[PDB]
Amino acid sequence: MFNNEPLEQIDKELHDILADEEKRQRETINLIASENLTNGAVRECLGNRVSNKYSEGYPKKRYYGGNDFIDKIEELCQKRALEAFNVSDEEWGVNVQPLSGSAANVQALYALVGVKGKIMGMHLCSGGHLTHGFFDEKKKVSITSDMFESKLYKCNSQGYVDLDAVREMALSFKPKVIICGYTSYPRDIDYQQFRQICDEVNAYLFADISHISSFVACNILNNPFLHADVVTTTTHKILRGPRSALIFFNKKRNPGIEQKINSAVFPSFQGGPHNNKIAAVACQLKEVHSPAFKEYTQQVLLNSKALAKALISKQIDLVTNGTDNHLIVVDLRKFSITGSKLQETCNAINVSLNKNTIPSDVDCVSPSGVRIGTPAMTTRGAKEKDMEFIADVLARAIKITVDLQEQYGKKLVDFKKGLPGNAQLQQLKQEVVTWAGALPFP
Amino acid sequence: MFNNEPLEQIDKELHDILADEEKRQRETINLIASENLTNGAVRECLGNRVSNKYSEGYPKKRYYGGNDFIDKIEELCQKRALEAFNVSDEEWGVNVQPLSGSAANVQALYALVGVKGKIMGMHLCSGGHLTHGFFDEKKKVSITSDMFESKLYKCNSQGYVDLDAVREMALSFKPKVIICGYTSYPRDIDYQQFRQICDEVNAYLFADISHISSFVACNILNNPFLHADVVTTTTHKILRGPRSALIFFNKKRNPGIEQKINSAVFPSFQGGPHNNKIAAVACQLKEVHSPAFKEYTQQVLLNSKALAKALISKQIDLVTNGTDNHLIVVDLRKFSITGSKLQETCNAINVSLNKNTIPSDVDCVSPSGVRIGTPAMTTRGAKEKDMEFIADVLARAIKITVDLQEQYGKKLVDFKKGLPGNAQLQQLKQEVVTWAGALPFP
Ligand SMILES: Cc1[nH]nc2c1[C@](c1cc(F)cc(N3CCC(CCC(=O)O)CC3)c1)(C(C)C)C(C#N)=C(N)O2
Ligand SMILES: Cc1[nH]nc2c1[C@](c1cc(F)cc(N3CCC(CCC(=O)O)CC3)c1)(C(C)C)C(C#N)=C(N)O2
Ligand SMILES: Cc1ncc(COP(=O)(O)O)c(CNCC(=O)O)c1O
Ligand SMILES: Cc1ncc(COP(=O)(O)O)c(CNCC(=O)O)c1O
Ligand SMILES: [Cl-]
Repeated sequence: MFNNEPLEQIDKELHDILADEEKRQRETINLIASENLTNGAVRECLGNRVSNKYSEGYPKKRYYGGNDFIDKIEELCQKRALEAFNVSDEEWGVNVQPLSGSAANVQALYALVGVKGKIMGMHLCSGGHLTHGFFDEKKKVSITSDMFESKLYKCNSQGYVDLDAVREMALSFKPKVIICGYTSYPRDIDYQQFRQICDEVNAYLFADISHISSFVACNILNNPFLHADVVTTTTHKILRGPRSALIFFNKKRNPGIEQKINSAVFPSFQGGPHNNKIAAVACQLKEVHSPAFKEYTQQVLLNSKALAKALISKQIDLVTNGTDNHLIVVDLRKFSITGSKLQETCNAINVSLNKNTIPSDVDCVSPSGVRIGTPAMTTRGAKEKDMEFIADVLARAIKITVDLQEQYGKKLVDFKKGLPGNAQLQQLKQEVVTWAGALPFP
Repeated sequence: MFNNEPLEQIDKELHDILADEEKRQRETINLIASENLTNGAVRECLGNRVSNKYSEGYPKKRYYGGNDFIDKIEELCQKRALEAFNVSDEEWGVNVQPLSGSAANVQALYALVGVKGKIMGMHLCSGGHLTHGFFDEKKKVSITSDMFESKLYKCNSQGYVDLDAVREMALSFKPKVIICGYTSYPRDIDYQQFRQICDEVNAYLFADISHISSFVACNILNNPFLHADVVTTTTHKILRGPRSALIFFNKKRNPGIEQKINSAVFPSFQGGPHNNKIAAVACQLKEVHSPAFKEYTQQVLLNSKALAKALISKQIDLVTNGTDNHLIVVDLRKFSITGSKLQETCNAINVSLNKNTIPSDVDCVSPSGVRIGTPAMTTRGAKEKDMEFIADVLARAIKITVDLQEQYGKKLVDFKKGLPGNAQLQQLKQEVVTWAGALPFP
């Protein structure tokens, strides 16, 4: 008693929008630092009937039976996850059930400190995530600032984490957890100095490595696993998995953390896991551990350095004047345009990026930069020499944005009226589409 | 720079477990009340490249651009959801971003009451969900009992909601929310009498209709939308959608609820939505509104009534002695076997069901029943006539479970040793497989 007609027939309306979406992804220079493109195998897992199964609890200790094949999948994912990040299953544990990055972090934090517990994280405006305690005078914006007592540390006026301030804060504030690893931080993290600070005050070290997961995995950047009690990571960004998350916990530094984290995920916060996700995460974690994927990750950094260099060559300023990873933050103050305006301009030429705060921005209202990253375009096959063209297109959008602002004014709603029909944008869009539409597409 | 070899090639190990899972689904009598089988269209959406896109925020008010086609999908889903549940988009709103039922409920509750807020729900042992405030003497098991102050109301000795007890509790406890709609409740709900008690104390009315959603949509059961301030539902049980959830909120009764709920979902709790889910939910919410799906739903009730009847004909006792919906709870006290033992026995014959508490069970340690339901098998094409066979197989499993307990004793570890090799189980397994394997399978 069901309709098994294909998507095209069953729902032509939805199917057109999805074919349109696919064409827009195919014809876009995607510079969203947090985005990537999943291969066919990962997407086959996500559409697999394994998502029909309710399997609350953990492998073996399920509430229901009929979960023998689901237990192998979930155990195969855990194993492949510990292998990928070069950790011993005797020393480290992993929970593979969190539905996404934000859930993973709220659950893990709750395990460690509970309700009313004290946490420290980087401010959102300085490159921290919402789930690192974000609030503002007017509201406890994140649940992590409300169900916990959070305090927030800032980067210095050059974009770097200020460890002297972290200590000043940790000593007086006395948190049970300090969060490092960030959403728009263009440099590597000194986890050892974090570990040193946490020991001093008795707090846990929480490393959220969602943006830099592949680099840690492939030993191209510092290893938080040497110093951290907990590591969380999304699986959908540079790692190139599905939309999901992983929580890692250091059993040796903290026996009985295994039970706190697993119970926090279920039954404290979640119900039934999403086994299609777990299958998909398994499939990608095998690719992660090949030598092929290390080649890819290295290309991400090569492309990002080259992109950094070419933008500097065209006199564009970058936060910290460079990058040690996949992402760059462009400081747009010298052109007197906001990041929102350039985001719209770039949207009109099929260039995907996001507006992003810089150290000088007091508020998160009207951010003065944009963030770009290379994982997506590196997946689509761009090499070092391709970065001069992206740098060229970005330079040309900044110039056009400046022209349009002069003509139409500095109000965002007035600015946008200039965008449609603009001859240079149409020319530039066309140039973007021709280069983008040609690149390999999974 | 990626590997596009198909799943079989890329990962043969995983592909075999998944093909084994599919074989086990096809050769199982699935009586899990909360499970169903998604069609090919829903599973095409789930594997769509739309999950590559980060689209934090809500349609139009997005944080990034490039979200034109994602905005159409998310607006199409919202529209189709309001249509399906016969609500006016002027009077009701819907959030389509919650990743699953439990997330949906924690976010909705938080919107309404905040941290430390007071809530009331059905106890887990009496058929409530974990996210309805479940705790026990030893621990606050759900975050809903910890981040909130919860109190729990029990059903009476016959398994009915005791409204006189809800008022006894609501008047002294003074909660800000009262939760109704349940996980293993075999009867319909008097929402009007709940709306009467909530008005009396000034609490909100929260209806979690995850298990009975299709009935509510098709006007086969009472309509909580006439009385409730908030309605939540999962999309993957009787509704037959993907794994996701919907939060509905009553603008008319509570202006300013819209912002509270949307802000609770993001950015309080979640990050980026999962657009493959949203697409899939859209795809199914179209099927839901057809007269065909109302036929399916009606059949679920016909099968459940017939199943109830046939088990009573074989002298098996049901909690409340019957059912008004898709599910039955079987009381196993007269056979002196636990639900856990019958769940193992049934797993051995490819019968999927779960252990479930009954009113007499003081604790959750030894549940004295099993819960069964018909949506899955009704999807696979079973009619009223076929329920005698299911009832026969379940009676035969109960008998075998009684035999095995006599021989090996009442310890579960001992009981299980009797299971492998048992001739009648192998015989009954084979009967189940032969009938199950034949049935239509999406
Ligand atoms: C959307 C989002 N999520 N997490 C982020 C962001 C980032 C961001 C950029 C931006 F321009 C604005 C914002 N917000 C501004 C304040 C918002 C508060 C909304 C509310 O009060 O409900 C929360 C999101 C957040 C980008 C990576 C997209 C950000 C920055 N800068 C940082 N650090 O992290
Ligand atoms: C697994 C689960 N989730 N939500 C449920 C259940 C049900 C359930 C059945 C059952 F036999 C046991 C349980 N639990 C017993 C207590 C458990 C506490 C675990 C902990 O201490 O962390 C949580 C799950 C929960 C079934 C529908 C499967 C249940 C019942 N009875 C009710 N009412 O709702
Ligand atoms: C450090 C960090 N942690 C957690 C998350 C949450 O992921 P979910 O969206 O899966 O909840 C993000 C995503 N940040 C968005 C971006 O950088 O574009 C992140 O950057
Ligand atoms: C009434 C109710 N609400 C919320 C949920 C949570 O759904 P997720 O598993 O998607 O978090 C359930 C799960 N029902 C479990 C069962 O009956 O088998 C439920 O029964
Ligand atoms: Cl999914």
